[PDB]
Amino acid sequence: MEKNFVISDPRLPDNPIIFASDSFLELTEYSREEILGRNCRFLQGPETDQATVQKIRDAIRDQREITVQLINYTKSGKKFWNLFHLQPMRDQKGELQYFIGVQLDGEFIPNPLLGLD
Ligand SMILES: Cc1cc2nc3c(=O)[nH]c(=O)nc-3n(C[C@H](O)[C@H](O)[C@H](O)COP(=O)(O)O)c2cc1C
Repeated sequence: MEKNFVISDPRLPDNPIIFASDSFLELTEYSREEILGRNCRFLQGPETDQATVQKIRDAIRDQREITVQLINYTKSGKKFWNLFHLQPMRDQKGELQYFIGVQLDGEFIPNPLLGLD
């Protein structure tokens, strides 16, 4: 099955991407070489709701799983709705090791209802 995902290392400065799936690269139109080491906020742009970005920032702080829908942009500037699922990954001793972020492309939640959040 097709899997859009990236893995970040929160033990390195500003939670850089250390792995991006082929499907993620195809969705976003970026090369692997040009996004390794980036914070995944590079997918955001003007239309991205900063209230939703705050919800992600809080979930990362608390190391809790969250799903949000927000506007992201391809390399060529095409807007897409991203239903984004964040999962903390802990080592055998319960210490945070990675985050994995899974992206589903689509306006799953209609914008008019999303706006009631
Ligand atoms: C593993 C992982 C994957 C992420 N994937 C996305 C994404 O696909 N789209 C997006 O807008 N933000 C994504 N983010 C969120 C941003 O990297 C960042 O955490 C968010 O914008 C909140 O922090 P900031 O206020 O410092 O930007 C992801 C974060 C992590 C840790």
